[PDB]
Amino acid sequence: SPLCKMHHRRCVLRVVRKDGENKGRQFYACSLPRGAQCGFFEWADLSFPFCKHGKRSIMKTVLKIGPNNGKNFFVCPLEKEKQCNFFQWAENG
Repeated sequence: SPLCKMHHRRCVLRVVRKDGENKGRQFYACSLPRGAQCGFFEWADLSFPFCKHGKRSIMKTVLKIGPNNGKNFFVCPLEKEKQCNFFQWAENG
């Protein structure tokens, strides 16, 4: 995932609710305590590599109980029958 340039640390993930070309995009922001923060924001789309179709991957979450429950992963945005054999785990720490 991307990191802000000031703290080199992932802090929180937000979604753009404003309309515009970036409507619905995911981005990281700082959630450090008062006194420390940065006005840097990072597009979370940068964390998704290309998939085998030459299209951006998207984030989904594991809902199945197990040691990987709650972990996020990257998969293809096409439907199950048109997905590529491309899967990547996202950082859980």
